[PDB]
Amino acid sequence: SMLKGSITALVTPFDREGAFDEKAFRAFVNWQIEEGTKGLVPVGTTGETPTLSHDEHKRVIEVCIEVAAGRVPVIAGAGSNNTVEAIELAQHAEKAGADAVLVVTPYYNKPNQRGLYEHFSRVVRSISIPLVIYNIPGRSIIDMTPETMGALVRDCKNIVGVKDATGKIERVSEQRAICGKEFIQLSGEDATALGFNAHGGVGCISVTSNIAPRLCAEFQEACQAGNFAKALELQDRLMPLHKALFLEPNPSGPKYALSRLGRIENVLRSPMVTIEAATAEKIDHAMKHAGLIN
Amino acid sequence: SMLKGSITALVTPFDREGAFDEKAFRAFVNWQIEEGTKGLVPVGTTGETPTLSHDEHKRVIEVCIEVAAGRVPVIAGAGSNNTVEAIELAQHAEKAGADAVLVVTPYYNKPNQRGLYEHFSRVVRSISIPLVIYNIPGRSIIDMTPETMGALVRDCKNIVGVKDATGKIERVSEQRAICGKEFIQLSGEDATALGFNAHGGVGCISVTSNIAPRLCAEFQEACQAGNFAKALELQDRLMPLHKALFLEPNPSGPKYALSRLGRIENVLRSPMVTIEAATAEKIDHAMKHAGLIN
Amino acid sequence: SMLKGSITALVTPFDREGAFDEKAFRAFVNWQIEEGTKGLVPVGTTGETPTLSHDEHKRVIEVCIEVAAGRVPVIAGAGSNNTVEAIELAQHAEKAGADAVLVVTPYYNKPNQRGLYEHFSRVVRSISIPLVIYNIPGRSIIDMTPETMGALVRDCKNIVGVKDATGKIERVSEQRAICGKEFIQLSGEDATALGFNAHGGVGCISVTSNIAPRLCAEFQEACQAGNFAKALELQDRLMPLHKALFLEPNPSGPKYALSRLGRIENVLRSPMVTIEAATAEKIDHAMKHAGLIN
Amino acid sequence: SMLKGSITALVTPFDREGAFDEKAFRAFVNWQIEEGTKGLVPVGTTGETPTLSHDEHKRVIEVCIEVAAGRVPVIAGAGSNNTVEAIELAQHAEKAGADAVLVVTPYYNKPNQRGLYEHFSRVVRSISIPLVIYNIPGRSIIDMTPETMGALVRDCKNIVGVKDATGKIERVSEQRAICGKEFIQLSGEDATALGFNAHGGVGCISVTSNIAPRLCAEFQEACQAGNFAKALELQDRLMPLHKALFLEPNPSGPKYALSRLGRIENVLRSPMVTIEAATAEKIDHAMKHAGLIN
Repeated sequence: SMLKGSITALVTPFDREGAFDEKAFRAFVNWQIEEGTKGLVPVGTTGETPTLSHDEHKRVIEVCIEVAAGRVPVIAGAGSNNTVEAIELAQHAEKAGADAVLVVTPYYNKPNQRGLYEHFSRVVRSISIPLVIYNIPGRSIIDMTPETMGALVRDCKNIVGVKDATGKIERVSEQRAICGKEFIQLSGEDATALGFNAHGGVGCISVTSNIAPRLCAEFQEACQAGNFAKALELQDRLMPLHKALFLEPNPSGPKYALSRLGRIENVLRSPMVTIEAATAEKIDHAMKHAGLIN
Repeated sequence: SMLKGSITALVTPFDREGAFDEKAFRAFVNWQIEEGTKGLVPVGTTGETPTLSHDEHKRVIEVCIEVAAGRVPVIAGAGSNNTVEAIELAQHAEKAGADAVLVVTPYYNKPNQRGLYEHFSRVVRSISIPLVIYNIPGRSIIDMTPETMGALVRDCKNIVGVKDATGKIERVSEQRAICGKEFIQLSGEDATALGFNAHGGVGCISVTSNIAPRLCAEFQEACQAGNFAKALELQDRLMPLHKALFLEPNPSGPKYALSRLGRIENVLRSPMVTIEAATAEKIDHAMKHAGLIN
Repeated sequence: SMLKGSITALVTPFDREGAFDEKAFRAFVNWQIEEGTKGLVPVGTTGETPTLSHDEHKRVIEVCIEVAAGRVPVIAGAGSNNTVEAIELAQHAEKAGADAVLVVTPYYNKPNQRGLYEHFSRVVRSISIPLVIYNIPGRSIIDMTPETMGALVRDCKNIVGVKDATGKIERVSEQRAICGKEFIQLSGEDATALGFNAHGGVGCISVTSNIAPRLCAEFQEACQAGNFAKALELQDRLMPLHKALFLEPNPSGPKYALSRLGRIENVLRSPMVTIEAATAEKIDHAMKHAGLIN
Repeated sequence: SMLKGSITALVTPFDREGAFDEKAFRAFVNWQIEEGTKGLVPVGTTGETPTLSHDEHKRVIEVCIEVAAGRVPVIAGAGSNNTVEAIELAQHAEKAGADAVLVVTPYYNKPNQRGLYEHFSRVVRSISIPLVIYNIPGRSIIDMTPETMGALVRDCKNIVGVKDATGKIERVSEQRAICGKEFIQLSGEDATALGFNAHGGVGCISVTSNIAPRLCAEFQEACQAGNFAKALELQDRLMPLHKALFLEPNPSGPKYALSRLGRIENVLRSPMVTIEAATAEKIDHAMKHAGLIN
């Protein structure tokens, strides 16, 4: 569809006082597109949605859509562990001109499969734009089974794919069998994007592409062209950065990395915190390996 | 000191339309106190806080405090994964007349120990009433270590105890060694409340006490008196209900059980859902075993 | 029957050349009994059974029985992931004059519940002395459910009890409900022995009792008398040693500790290795806290 | 070391009395080679090594080598949680004429990284044929880190590759970075063989290839040729069988499947047991899908 390739899970930059840095964000989103990013996810996991006010949440989406200017799809984060709240966020994303919404499995309250089916069927029926399921047991603890995901694709037209952050690559095969070959599967993990694409993925909603949008865009292009030899060469270049970016909790690593490129301030909101020196040095080394700094 | 014994993690009742059933809640809170419940936690995990609006959240606390009428402590749930939001909730709980606040580890965003330290030190310094740390890796994934908990009690006077939902009983011993004997340890799990108290717990923030407040009050009294033989007799009576209540996701089991006593409607907010018939029958059997119904 | 209280999971001492140190072992088993140990398990987890030859395996059991001289029960380790091998080990233990056998859940090959039922029913029917199930998911990965345990106690006369190393104290309650109050439950973990007994345990197959047999014997006696207040005072004394002994893989910690008492050489067989200096210092400090050394 | 492609983790057939079925095994090993299997692992996890006597262990290796007749490499299973035992097994495998040995991380006794280093360095130094590390946390619980694996490749000439059963595909990238590009990485999981190869794997030590040697050989050939579109078509054909074969514990599924092809008796040694009828029907359906039976 339009949902393929390297799609950046955008950091939300803050200034030296913790306010939304709209100026850095505008320049950053433009840089991303110039470097070959195929899509943008504002206010996701990596955007520190939890610490944004309701107004900041709306504003980051609006600015993201305005700078994109139709050049690349905007898949707005619209996640909540409250079905009524996720409806409101998804409708506001659509009204604001989002191309699609990314809707996480409810976190903290740990619903069963019936509850997941109800949550996703009610959210997608509230809107007219495509919905991507965001399955991340490592943050929501519960796990949408391929069977539940199949029931939702069968029953709901606008459920078009998954951000699959299970890190269990056999799921790509099971989801392909049950949801079909047209079901849009996007890696939710940078380090396993390569194998994810071999099992039938068509892209990655990426943290690393915040830092290396061009190499990540080329890596994804290589996978979609079937040039796995080139993709593996690019994996050898990026894997140190895939690893170093996650030594500390996301998006501490990415925000340090983007500050080291001079593009944002190294600032996060409690309970997220700046990385220690030792992490910062492993991220610098990984950025040299990848050729992003001399 | 007032934080001892059986403390009910209150369900939030909804009517046949999903509105706050204030009438059922008032009668329920009163029944709980009459049956010997030693404290109340409104808008905690079992209260479906995620699906309450800001106004419903305020109202459940206000009504809880009003009905309590100083007869037992009210420990208001005041959790967020956003430090600024948790400050605002804790201050509002204090202004409303709460005796203390229960503040969960940030869920979803997975901060490190420094982030936890910052979160809890800023929340407790924003207020003048006691704070209880709520450590629940099974919902927030990350885990406040005894060491980090010790640092917070050492540095912050008004951090007075923990709701410990780790299910790892050796933590009670480690928290007692590092946080001290005066540190108030309350079981976050019904089924291991007994062993929890043997290691130095002085009570339980309980789901089962929603259904069997009097037997739960006696069980806790027996532990605090040192009559572990009586506590074990009461465990033989309560354990099938401890188990049957959690066959399906909390608080679906409890809400069915309380509807079977005629005290609420069997109604939850998406993505939480009513239990299957088979579960309902295992909860009826466990309630018969405990002598709550014929 | 006489399976109660502090039962030592004996280390197998090696000399400076890696041979079985039979002289240190005979003095150690005698010391254990003199200090009030209520039972002995030779060639278990803590005995490095995997690195003993078939002849060394037979000899450690024989020496244990010879020194015991009927003063305390010997529960010989007779564990294998091969049912035919476990039959042969249990029969050899019985012929050698063991009072009972400790038989682990098969490790590595990960059988289902039917396979566990078959394993334990065939081994216990091969012998005429009591059998204790050893349930340790932390080493064998699979987990005998309370239901499977129930089936085995119900159907096999000589299956009398469990060494429960799940660390999940709600299992003691579930096993008591299904297997009955007369079913002999022994903690498989030192740090949760206390809570284990509160839920209906009658003792602990202990690592710590290798080092502090007398304090561990008194702690267990206190629990069996219903003096949980005294048991908790003894927990305050023992918990730093419970922790320091397991900083590094069992039995590295215990073997260093027993060498520091002058009772064995600090020698293990590959792939087990001696502890680091730093660990050794945390073990010394824990031994001072407990009053075992000046 | 042309250890590449589909390498079968051979079942050990037993007759209706539980004895080694040498006649079925000879015909099976020959069939495997005729169908394009590139290598053979006798007496591995899938061969029920735990339940083989010392003489049966030697015999299955000897028959495997004799039937192979130099046509494909034989990588003999030589695993133990005892370093001295693993030495003896590896030397005997070499004396019998094995091309290489597969040596599992010690199970049950849970050594640290020093213990793993010592275990593998002593085993490989005892022999003069190549050694493949078998890293399987799902059976041994402990996990050789890429750093420990790199130390062993740096220090030990004959450590040539890994059977990687972590199911964590980012390990392939990390092992390639630290152990180098010539380090032979073989998938330890059938379901993720495809992505494993995309990250730099050159084959799979396979369970499924017991049942579909030809399709598994083609799948691996497609990956090694860089035809990932063909490999993915073959994944769509094999994945239901990759799943159905592991509904019940390995090798109960494979043994039923091979009995349904008429090639062995459906017979396992305790504690492994024949699959239920229900599983057998899901395996039949998966075998129909793959075109192995009508």
